[PDB]
Amino acid sequence: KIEEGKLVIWINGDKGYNGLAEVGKKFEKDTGIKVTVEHPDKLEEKFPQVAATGDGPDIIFWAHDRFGGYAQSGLLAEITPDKAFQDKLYPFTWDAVRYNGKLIAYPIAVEALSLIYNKDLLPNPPKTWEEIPALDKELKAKGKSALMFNLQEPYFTWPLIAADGGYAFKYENGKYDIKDVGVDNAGAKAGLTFLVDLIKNKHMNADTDYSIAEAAFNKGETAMTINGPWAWSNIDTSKVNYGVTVLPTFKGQPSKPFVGVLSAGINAASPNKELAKEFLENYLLTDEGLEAVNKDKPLGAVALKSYEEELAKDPRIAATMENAQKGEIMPNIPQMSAFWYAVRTAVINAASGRQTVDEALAAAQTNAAASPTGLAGSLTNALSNGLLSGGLLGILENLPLDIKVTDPQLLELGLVQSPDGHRLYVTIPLGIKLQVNLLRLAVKLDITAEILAVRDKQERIHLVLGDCTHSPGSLQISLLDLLDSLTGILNKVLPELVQGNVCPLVNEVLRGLDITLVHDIVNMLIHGLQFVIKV
Ligand SMILES: [Mg+2]
Repeated sequence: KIEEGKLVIWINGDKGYNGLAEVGKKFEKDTGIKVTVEHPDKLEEKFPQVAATGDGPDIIFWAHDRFGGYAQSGLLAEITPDKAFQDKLYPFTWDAVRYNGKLIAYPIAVEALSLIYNKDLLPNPPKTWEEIPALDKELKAKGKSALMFNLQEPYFTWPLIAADGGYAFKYENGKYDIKDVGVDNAGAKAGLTFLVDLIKNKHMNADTDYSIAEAAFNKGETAMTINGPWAWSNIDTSKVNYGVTVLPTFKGQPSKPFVGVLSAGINAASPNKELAKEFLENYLLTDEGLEAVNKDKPLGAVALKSYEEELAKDPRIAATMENAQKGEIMPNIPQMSAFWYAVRTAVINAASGRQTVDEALAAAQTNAAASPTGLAGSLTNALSNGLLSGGLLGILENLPLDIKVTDPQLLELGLVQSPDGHRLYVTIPLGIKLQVNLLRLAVKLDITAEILAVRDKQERIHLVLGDCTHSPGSLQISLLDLLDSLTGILNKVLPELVQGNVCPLVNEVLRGLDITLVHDIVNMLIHGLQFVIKV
């Protein structure tokens, strides 16, 4: 049903689709190839539905955060722009479109929250959150407010909360580590505590939401609000004389708003991928293409350096790009769904006083990471937690020999499935510090173990530990702030002393697993199906 020899494009109705149509027109003129631009309602749920059947548009436009999901589900083609082309766009925008080290879409535009202020009430807006309480005091005396913005959505409260070391999921080269969330830290505790205080001191109301803050600002009741470029046109109407600027710092740290990147993906089912590439690279992403779209409906800041340079002559667009640069690319993976919820709850519970800052944050810090995985992730999670509660840290710390062993860690477990699918091998990295105190060392080494499915007498079928031993090359010693003497020794002592105090624990942990996880794993090993991801 996808036609070869033309291009169908889907983009949201609040974007500049007519302008984009004009781009398609120039394209047809040069190449003769026809371009159709549609804006179906709920295109973001429609694309995965139709694309999964091998139908849909050749190119889908949408915020980059969905694209991760689409990639996992095989819906998106890898895009192949040359480095010369890549130089044309800001690097961080290319990071918004990475999935597993690959480019999955073309960045188009960028948006982030900014501080929006009323120039008649507040000609010189504050550079720090801390000076807001004092400013609210003055203004109430003049019968007005310092600051009003939506506290109902964690999107709006996140810039403050995450200002010091906060993050959603840790980014590593196109990959997010879904087990590593940054919601809870001193930064987050301070930021959220500050917000809650502003509510206790009546500088804000806990029940303030988008509509209330928008009205209050657009009616000139409050001096400041926090919002994005989509809000601008309503203020243009309001006649309020406004400016848009960098978000205030908290404890000298920049605010850390989430960054959305409007992006263009190519349908993995499209017969037109090369034409799509040609259209996107040579037609749409140019001063001219972007101009067409922007004049139809404004893009805000854009990913194309040349055109962004023009737009940023507009100080609000410039401010938007500045807040983006200081901000956090929204993770492009579906687990964000748990994150939002975890965080939403926490904030609402904190501002209502239903929970303390620390408890809301601690719950959230746990729940954001709690999305269930398939067998491989479940197994490695289960094994790690098992070893930890089985007291493996103690076993390391209390390893015998002047010396003090410290900082025992379980590292990230590895997993390998036999090519035939019938066999399974676990790598358990372990670490400790040695104090020769003076002369501190970091030791790391692996224990590898086989996991086996075994029927015994007869229909009884179980999951048992194969050979549990040190990994031969694995031992690595590292100076911290003699050897090869020490290491020379540790090579012939350590691996055996570790593996002997451990393999038994590994053996108990295997048995302590959820019984259905065990049955499903066994069931797949028997029939030799691969649930394990090549790394
Ligand atoms: Mg950059």
